[PDB]
Amino acid sequence: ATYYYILASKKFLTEEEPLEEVFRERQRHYREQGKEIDFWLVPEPAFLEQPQFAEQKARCPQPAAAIISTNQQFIQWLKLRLEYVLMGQFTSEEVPNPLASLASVLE
Repeated sequence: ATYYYILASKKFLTEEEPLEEVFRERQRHYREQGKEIDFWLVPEPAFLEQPQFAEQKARCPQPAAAIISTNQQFIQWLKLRLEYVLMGQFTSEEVPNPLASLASVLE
């Protein structure tokens, strides 16, 4: 499959543009429609360490987090709303575990 994503520092996603409610409202909407959740919060994304993402890893302040989704419009919407984030995409053949997180502590 193809995964679209926005990437930003956790600092930006906590002190300027928290996505907490965006996620919960969308999850509630999907539940009411009986739709399968296809968007996910991925802190310290494993994919960002792969060679093909070297440029974005250099540009994005760490620690970072990605919002990944198979719905491209949702990701484009996030970019329009947040602005100061990186955006991109990758396939299942390019990243073995698309949603893998390297986070080591629980919120």
